[PDB]
Amino acid sequence: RKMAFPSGKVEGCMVQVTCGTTTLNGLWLDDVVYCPRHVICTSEDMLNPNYEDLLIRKSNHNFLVQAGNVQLRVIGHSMQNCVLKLKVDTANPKTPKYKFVRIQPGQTFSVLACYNGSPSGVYQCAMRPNFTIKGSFLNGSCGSVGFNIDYDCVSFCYMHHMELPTGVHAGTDLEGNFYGPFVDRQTAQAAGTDTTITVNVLAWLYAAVINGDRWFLNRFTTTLNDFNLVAMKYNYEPLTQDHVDILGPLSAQTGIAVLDMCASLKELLQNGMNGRTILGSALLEDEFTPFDVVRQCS
Amino acid sequence: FRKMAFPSGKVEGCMVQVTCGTTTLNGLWLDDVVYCPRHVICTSEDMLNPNYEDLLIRKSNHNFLVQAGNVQLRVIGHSMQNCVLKLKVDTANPKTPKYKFVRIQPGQTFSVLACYNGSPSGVYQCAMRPNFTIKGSFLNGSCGSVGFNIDYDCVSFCYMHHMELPTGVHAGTDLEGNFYGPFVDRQTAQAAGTDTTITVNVLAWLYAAVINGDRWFLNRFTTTLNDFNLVAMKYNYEPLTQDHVDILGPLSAQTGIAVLDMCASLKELLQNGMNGRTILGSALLEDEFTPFDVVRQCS
Repeated sequence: RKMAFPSGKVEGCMVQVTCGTTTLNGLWLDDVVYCPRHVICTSEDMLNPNYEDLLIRKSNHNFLVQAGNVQLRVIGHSMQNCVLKLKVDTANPKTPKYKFVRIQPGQTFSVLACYNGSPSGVYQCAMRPNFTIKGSFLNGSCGSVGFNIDYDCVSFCYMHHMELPTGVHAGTDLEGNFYGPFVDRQTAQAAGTDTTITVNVLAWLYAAVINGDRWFLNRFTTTLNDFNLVAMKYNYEPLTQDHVDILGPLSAQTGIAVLDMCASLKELLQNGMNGRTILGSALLEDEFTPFDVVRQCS
Repeated sequence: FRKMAFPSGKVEGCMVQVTCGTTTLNGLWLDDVVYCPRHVICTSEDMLNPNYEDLLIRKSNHNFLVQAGNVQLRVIGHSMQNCVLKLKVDTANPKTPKYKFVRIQPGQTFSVLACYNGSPSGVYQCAMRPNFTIKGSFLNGSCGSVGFNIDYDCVSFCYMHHMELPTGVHAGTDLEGNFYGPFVDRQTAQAAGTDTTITVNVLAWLYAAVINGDRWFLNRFTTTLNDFNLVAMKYNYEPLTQDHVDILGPLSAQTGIAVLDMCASLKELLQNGMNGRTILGSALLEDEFTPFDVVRQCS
């Protein structure tokens, strides 16, 4: 099952930001509120925004920040890439230990979907190789964040900006740099062709074996290069030696060598699932990392 | 569509640990009471056939170590309600949310905050199966973790974790300590009943498909409810109740597809099996999204 991190440390940081007719979510850490810079645009501005130009024309008073029922006064404002940083008169007393990280494609995070500064739901997402995420985000969700938690330190890695016409989602890191070749302009945008996260599919096949599902195994073995030739053919990402090492502990637990699991994956791509399921899925799942599997399989 | 858990913060602030002897499990601290599974009082020898009343008579307040983090909360009273121990403590939890204790029906979903030694580890959505088990991640140390729904800032607690069956599925109680299903808290051979498909949730998923414009399976037929239930059982689907029909009301109004017409559509899929065609990008029907889950994600 996908499992999210407990969200309380992030819930205490969510606020609402309004400018003009537009209300979205912001993240309140110490005395700064971070939010998507498109909060400043009208529906006409979004068609083609010169963001600086819109920004020079706003004052601190054009921003209304609400934390619960209490208003926070904006004393300053600046822009870092596609993120607005609103300095407020009150530091957040509930600020957790935190870091801003830019995540790698294939890594997972928890998303706290929020509307009007109020948390609604929590779920796991993976950063796709084409730098989109398959999330659940409706009107009003912009500025919701993604994060991982290590002990009590929250590593924020995503802030939500956009939904593409295909229904997938795009956003930035907390420095305001988009994942992927996207821009915060209301013009038609498509992602690059997506590919399957090979190391994650392998981690998930290990989870399946751990949970008793083993129909897909064989004694066929393969070399790493021969596996990658097939992976490339089927639009799977390359598997590196680093990935092989990362699968080590799962390989030890099941007694199935990484390259033997590669050989099983190769057969599944070439001759499909035969109307069978793995872990209840009719598809090969690639949104669990090795770390996500081992955290649940012990 | 994604399985989405509720934000867990309101429950995180209620999790404590409870130790009796060498056994540490999780407890739920609401106001000045901590709730936890009564088997915290058992030794390894007590578990094949525990006499819980006699084991508890032996215990005193001073035998229970309740800790919020590493901070001990003094126990000032203790009692047992069904399979739950209630420990009155000297401090009322300042983080107590508005809450209620509810007993859910099979098919209903809830979020689980899996915890170990009083420390929350992860959160995920669960459906109570018709056989009164849940599937999900509950490792050793998870007993006393709770399941809940949140409505308008009120936390409805519905599940407290107790056991893992030989098959790998999980069983537990409501917060009044009454088990869901035929299970008893003793280490005896216990088996889950045969499971079935949650019909009302499959119907909700079909409404979600229709909302999204995927509606090839809609037909011109209707059925009576009795006729549907008799057929559904031959396919290992649960029979529908009047309450199931009522909870489908909002989706039927939103789509204009009468509940009994959707039932006739589902009856056809079951009999004349979907020959290759998919629904919402899935060749299999989903049964773990409730009518409430669907309204939240579609609207």
